Amino acid sequence: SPAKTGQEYMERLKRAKSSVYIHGEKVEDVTVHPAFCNVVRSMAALYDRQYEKPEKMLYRSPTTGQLVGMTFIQPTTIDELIARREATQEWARMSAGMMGRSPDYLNAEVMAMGVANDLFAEDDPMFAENAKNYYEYARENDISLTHTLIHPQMNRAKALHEQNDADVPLHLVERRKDGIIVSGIRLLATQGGITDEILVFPSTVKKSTAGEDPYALAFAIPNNTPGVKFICREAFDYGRSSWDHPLASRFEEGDAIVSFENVFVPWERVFVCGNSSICNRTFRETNAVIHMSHQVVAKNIVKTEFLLGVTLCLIEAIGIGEFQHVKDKGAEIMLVLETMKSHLYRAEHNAKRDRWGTMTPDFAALDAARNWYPRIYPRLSEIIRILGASGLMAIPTEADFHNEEIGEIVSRAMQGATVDGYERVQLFRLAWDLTMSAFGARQTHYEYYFFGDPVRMGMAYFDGYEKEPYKQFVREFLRGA
Amino acid sequence: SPAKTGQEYMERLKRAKSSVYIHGEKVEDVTVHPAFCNVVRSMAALYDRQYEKPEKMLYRSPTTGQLVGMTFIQPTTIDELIARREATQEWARMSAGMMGRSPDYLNAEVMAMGVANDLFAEDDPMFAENAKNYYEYARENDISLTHTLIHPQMNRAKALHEQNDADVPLHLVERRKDGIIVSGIRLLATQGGITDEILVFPSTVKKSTAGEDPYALAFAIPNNTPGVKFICREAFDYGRSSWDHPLASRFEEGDAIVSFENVFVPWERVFVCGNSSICNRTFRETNAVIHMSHQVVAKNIVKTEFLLGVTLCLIEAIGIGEFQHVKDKGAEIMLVLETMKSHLYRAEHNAKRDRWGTMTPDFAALDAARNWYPRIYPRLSEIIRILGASGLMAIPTEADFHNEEIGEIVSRAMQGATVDGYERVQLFRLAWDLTMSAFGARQTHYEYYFFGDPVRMGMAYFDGYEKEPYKQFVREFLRG
Amino acid sequence: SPAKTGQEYMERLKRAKSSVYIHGEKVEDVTVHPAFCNVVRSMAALYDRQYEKPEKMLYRSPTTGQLVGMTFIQPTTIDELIARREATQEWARMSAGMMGRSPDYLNAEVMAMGVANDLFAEDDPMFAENAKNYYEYARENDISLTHTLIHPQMNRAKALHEQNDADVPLHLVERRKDGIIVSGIRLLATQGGITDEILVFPSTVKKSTAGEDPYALAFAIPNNTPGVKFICREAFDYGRSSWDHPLASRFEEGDAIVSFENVFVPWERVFVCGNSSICNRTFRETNAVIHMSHQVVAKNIVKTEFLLGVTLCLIEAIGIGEFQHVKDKGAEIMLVLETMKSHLYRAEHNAKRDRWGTMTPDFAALDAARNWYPRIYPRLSEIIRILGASGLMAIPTEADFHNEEIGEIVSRAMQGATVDGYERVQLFRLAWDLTMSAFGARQTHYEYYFFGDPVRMGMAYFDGYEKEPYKQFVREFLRGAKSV
Amino acid sequence: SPAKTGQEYMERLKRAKSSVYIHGEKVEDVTVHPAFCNVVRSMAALYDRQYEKPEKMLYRSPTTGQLVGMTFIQPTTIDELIARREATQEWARMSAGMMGRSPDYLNAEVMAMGVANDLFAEDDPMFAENAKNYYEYARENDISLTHTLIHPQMNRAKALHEQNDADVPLHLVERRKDGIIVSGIRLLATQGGITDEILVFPSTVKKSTAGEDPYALAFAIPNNTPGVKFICREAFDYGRSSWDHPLASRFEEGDAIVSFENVFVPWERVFVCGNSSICNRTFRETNAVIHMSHQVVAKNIVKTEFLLGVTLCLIEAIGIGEFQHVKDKGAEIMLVLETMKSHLYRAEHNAKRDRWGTMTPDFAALDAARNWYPRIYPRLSEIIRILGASGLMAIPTEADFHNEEIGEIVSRAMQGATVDGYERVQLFRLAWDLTMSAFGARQTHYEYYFFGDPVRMGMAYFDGYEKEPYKQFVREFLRGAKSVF
Repeated sequence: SPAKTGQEYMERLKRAKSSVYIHGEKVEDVTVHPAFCNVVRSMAALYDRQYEKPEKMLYRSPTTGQLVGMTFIQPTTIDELIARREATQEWARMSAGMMGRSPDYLNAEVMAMGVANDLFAEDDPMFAENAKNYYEYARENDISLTHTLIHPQMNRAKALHEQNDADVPLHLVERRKDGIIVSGIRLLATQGGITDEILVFPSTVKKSTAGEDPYALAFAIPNNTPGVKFICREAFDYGRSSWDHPLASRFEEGDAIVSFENVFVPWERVFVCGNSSICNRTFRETNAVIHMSHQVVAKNIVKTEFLLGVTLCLIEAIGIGEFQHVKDKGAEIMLVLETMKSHLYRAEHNAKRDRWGTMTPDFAALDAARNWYPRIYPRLSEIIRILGASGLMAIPTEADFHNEEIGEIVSRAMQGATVDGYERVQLFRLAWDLTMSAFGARQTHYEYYFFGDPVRMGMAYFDGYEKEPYKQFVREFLRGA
Repeated sequence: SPAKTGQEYMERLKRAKSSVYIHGEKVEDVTVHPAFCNVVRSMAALYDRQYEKPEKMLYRSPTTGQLVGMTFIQPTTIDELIARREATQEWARMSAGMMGRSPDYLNAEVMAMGVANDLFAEDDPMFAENAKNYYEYARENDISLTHTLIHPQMNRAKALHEQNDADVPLHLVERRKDGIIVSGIRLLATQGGITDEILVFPSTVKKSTAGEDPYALAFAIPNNTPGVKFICREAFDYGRSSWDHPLASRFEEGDAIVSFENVFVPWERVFVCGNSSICNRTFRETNAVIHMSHQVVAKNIVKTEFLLGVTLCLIEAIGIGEFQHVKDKGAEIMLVLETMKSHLYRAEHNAKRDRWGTMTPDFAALDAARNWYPRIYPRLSEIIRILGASGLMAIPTEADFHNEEIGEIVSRAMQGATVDGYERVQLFRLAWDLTMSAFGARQTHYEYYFFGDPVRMGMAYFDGYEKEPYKQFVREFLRG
Repeated sequence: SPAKTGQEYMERLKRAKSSVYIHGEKVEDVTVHPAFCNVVRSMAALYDRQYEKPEKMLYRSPTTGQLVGMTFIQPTTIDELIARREATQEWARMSAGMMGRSPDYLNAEVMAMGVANDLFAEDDPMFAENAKNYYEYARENDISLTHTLIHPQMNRAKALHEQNDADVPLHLVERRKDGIIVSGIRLLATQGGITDEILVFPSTVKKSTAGEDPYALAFAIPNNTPGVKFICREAFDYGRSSWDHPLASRFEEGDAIVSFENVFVPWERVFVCGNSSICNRTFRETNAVIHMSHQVVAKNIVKTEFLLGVTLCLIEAIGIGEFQHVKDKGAEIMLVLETMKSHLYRAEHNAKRDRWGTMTPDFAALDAARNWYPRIYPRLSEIIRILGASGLMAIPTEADFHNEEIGEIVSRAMQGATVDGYERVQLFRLAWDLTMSAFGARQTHYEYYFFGDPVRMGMAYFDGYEKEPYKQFVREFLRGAKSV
Repeated sequence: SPAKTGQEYMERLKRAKSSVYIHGEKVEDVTVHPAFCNVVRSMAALYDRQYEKPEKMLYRSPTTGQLVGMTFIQPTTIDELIARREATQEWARMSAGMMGRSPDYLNAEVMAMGVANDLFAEDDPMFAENAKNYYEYARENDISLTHTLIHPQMNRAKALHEQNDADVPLHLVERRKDGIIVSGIRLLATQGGITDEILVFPSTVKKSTAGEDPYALAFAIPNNTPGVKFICREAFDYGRSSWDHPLASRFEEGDAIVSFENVFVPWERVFVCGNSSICNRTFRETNAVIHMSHQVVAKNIVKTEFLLGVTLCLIEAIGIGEFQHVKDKGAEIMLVLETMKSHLYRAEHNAKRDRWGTMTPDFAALDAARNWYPRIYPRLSEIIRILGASGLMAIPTEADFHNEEIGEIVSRAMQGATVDGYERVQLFRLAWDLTMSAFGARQTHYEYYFFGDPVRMGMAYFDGYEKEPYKQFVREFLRGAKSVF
């Protein structure tokens, strides 16, 4: 079976030896370096879950007949579509919705563009073939992927070609028989260099013009390709136990600058080569934004369930369940959860087959969800913070509980209404790690910016909305005077 | 009886002569008095639509075989449930979502109580039979209804029995062989005195204690019952044309104080008689809150499409649609629309049969919707006001355009980007009447307080929510 | 004595006979037409108050030495500046802060430009002289004024000269020996044609470009100037009693479209003639925006005192004063009140003399206040609406209480915790007329858009802020921790 | 000269040897432990500033005639009140407004209660004398103080005496000839065990009823009193350079649980002994909330000036200054700064003497300021987060710049519009440490909760407001339209 286990996943990262830098040093082994080993372990547990629950987490490849990841499926019926989502939710439950690049996110993108690959043939028929071959290769080899969609804009008032240093952003250096050469920088590769391969693709939102053709690239390459380096930001896993830092010590995915010094990309791994127009249409005409949104909305639901659980546990632990303002705050989170569930229900049950036979979720539902959820997420976090109150700062370590001189003092001190001190501090430390640690604050920031800047997403949502019917309804009504 | 036409509807009001008071005088005929005649004509037109499209607006009564209003249906399949909703939306589109008491709101309530009537039998088996017969009576005679759910709380820090005047709220005076006698006051009867009959029911939200048993009433009577008076608030229809006041001169429903002086109610029209515990459960255990929420969310969607339309039209007319803050304001309203359409989709397609055979909408979805939309409606209103800006105050009358001295001046002056002066003032008048007239401000207030105070609704929403799964998920996570 | 009484004020409007149109008809006499008569009587009452409280509302003219209106003063001391504001607040209290064009608002504008008129000499020295002459004329004859700053922007995605009809907005037609000819349209003359004269002036925010020179006018004319018509939007005084409509039947100021068909403006009435650059700087370099803002903040404080009053009264009548959400809403309004008073306190007591010797309020305070208050005002309105709840829709009329069949029923029905039926409906009717009548909704819209669009006002506020100090502070702090 | 230098301050802490625990172990020396050494140097530097700028930061003691700290002053004129505030702002500027328990906050409380001590005589006349004595002692020895006002609320829906464990909150155990015994816990000692003494006082907002008399204590004791332990929450200074963590590695003040095992307090250190009613009035009737509020608002202004500065630097660096949404977000911060400055101005210039002769700021201004700013602070933080966007996550370390293999790649990669890579990542790291580090989020959470829960503060503000005048105004207006039927 080509679908991989946790240890097969770790063994492939170890043998890859990608050029990865953190805290001023080259990383010898990502599987054991303190900044990465925990999140690698968490990913490994996802691959183990596929084998624990094969009937739900695997399916038969239409090309090879072997058991491959469910999250790669091309759904052709609403049942297959729901099945894909249930697999996404199983992993999302394991990571409390904290992972932005669990394999299922990229698996959806790669499938969509494999299957709906025709756009690419406008440039050359080979790029369309490459897309299909790439998806099959990814699925049949259980590749783990991230992407990078973000250029170093330096001056946002201006286009990439106008910057002081126009060569900083990733661009095409030349074309050859056997492939292409690229140089420059991409930003925010989440799980950069603890994945097998990386998709370099255009932005979801930021629409690029004719002068930016040298920057308009889509391709996928091994993380360890010669001349690629992953320069990680500072780790937010400070090496603590998962009682003390219950999230940061399990799900800290890293964000990385990606450098390309003179990187050779073989032709077979290229999808778009120096074409603003095709780039600008890639997410839309492959339907990839739809399947990517499906996964995200499903994951957001699991995550909202978790924040809700924390909120409710906090409420009970401190005995504040009877105040009106507390109940309304609880009601805010509950409404968000039901809203997201309602969009997902419509997305799946109102799905229709596209011209490639893919059962395609109703995007009117998912597009609203993905535009709304980021805007409201900071308030969900603000709610946990406000309810926890001064108790969020009363967070001694586990070690403080086991100390001979103070263990009892601390136990009695940190007592709640309905809980002993040890269980209460554990609970509050989870609320804290979710909202006020560097890991938690980053979760808020990441949800808000997940598919791009809400300011731009809002402009694009308005412009893409079918607005004529609503005018016609109002114009008829005025005519009847 | 044949389902009603518009003429039949107006004929019954005329013949009933309810005691109705407005602006300090008794009303002789509600069908011609200037405060009501326009809204009566809008109501009439809904009944006319029922006969123009019988396949969509009527169905065969399961008891008599006759065509009766679709919005009375007891849906037994998903398709019948969608069919009821489409009829509600036909009517809602004709009134741009403005009507709080189009018949379909109450028709849902009365169906739900008539079919799921067993609750009432806890006090006496006759009261459950009364609910069933009342449903059949309403459907087979195409009764138009409103209700009244709100007591005069005077001091809100206290229960009704503790007020300085304990007898002001409507309460039971005595019991008799043939019926009961009631006295006192109910508030906020929307369309009070332009309906055939009125439901007197408990609140949806506010819970009552043992000491408030004398106030715990559920019954239905004709509007013209002896001893019943409707004392109406000031009209927000100032008698202007429908170019000037395009909403207020068509859909001003009225809100009335209802007075009962020693009113006789026959036993056959009583559902709950002096029982807090039953009253507290009436909206939930009949499933009436669910079916009523179905109607409201469907109507809210039509309403939001209307607000969206107005907003977009303003944007085009003024030429502001390339500014990013304007686009984002447009986007706010669209997200609301898709949010409510998604809840409605889930409500209908995830519906299940209840013990009584009724295909019941998914209330997890409708409960969220009906709690959320009131909260967010003020913002939709605020968006129209902000976009319209100074242009909302440049609203000369139709007659100004007709005036020989100034007609041409005004036309040239009130020009827009993509519209003539006349068409532009008409559009801004619609935006104005929707948000800044007495009519429009009322629309915003009415949506906010529709099923009750959001403060109390939020508390009830929290307490009613199935919370255990979520806490268990986090506790499993903490365990390992 | 040249300061006017209420009757003198009314008799001037009657004898002036401006061309005023409302509800499809020419108005014969604004002082008795139903749409204007109440507000005219309210304005009359302000002029009467002058003479009832002369030691507070009048002062000796520096040029004639006779008693003139205090809100004309050019303050040269902090005392005289406070005195002006107390005068503003006397009138604001009589109107519950509801009037946008009480005479004091425009009186401050005309004073500031009369005194700091040197900008105008950039175009032509006579224009500076005119401004000074106009100020003295307005003060010495107690002229009541409004203004209009608003062009008919048809397509806001373009400039006035790029519109499909470029001749709709008010523009210069030609220049003659004795004056100028102007044609076109201006919007939003609040109190249009129930004042003696009108100021036609540039926007306080909207900047104009080279191509909009022909539209860049500043002048003052009598409201009855031949070729001038005031076309009023429909009145929001529907002729009710002040028990029923306590505000709309007293303070409905009107907003007029102003038409000019080949209107002649004498040169002595001109301040700016077809000059975008000078228009763009008119409010700033004259300090007019500062004195106008002083008047506005003082009036906004009065208005907030009233809203607070109404809110508290509602809370006690209904008996909800013990709910925490209710108390927090009360606290919001209180904080707004204290914020505005703080800004006024700093504005006055940190005033400094300008190069003309006018004691000039500290604009850092007033500018923040005038940017903030509009943005927060909708919420003050929302709070009254929310606390009032269902009771706001239970508004029978006075005539319902006086009807013999239903009077008693209504009285008993409408009781509150601490007030009887008649008192309760009267209070709720004031809350209603303040926030949910056409009058009330307009008040919310008027505050929000008072000095212009908050979107533009915020861009100007940011651009005009002295930002450099705060960058240097941060940059020094970073310089500490640098490596080499 | 009794005012202390930085090294006198560090020496005094080192010799006191309080019982302080963090990360599961007893701290030997708070001057050198990695969790405190940075903040201790930051406090030391405030005490050195005192001596660098004596004319502004010191004054002549009214009792001894020697030079003592200005923030202790009992102001008798508007000038002395302004001078106190300028000293507060000198220290606030060194800390970018980030320190919640710089000595000046406490010094204002202790002065207020020393001078306006009459309330305490209601229980026992010695307690009023003690408060006066305590003020002079703290001033004359330049005592650095913090306080704890928070009880372990376990079940917040119930009073302290109805808790599952009524003995957990700090309470009177017995009274003696010579003093009192207290046992139990207090919850949020900021700078616990890096000060000389701690004030144990009632809440500013939370009322206590009878039944909570055993819990209504006011006293001051040395941090090293036998039976007292400070149990610190985990450090948010993770031992990085001040280029990487520019705020967390200078101003991490620490929050401490304060434990008392049958601790002896001598009578001379007691101000309130088991009296709810007097505790409930302690902050008002001494005017201490006024002078504390003065300090906080002045500090809040310095802090807003710094957030503004960060916001504007970010906008220039990234080149986003011409977008309207960005300019409005700038304007939000400017309005807050002007609002706070206006309140402060009114507070000082409209100050009036109290019955003890202290020039007392106008509390109408300061009470609004202190209720409002906590509510608006999270928005200021969200603006920095929003504007910084993806750049906030592009934060390589200083050591990444200094690596030979990647240093130049990172410099080119992280350029801004108007700044090079190194200067840019430094700026964004300040923005990050201000809003999105453990340090940053704490700042936002501390500002919000500073003088108590806004929900309770808002109730108290409404209840305390002089409401009748506004009702009379409205009623007179209504009276005008009354029919005589």
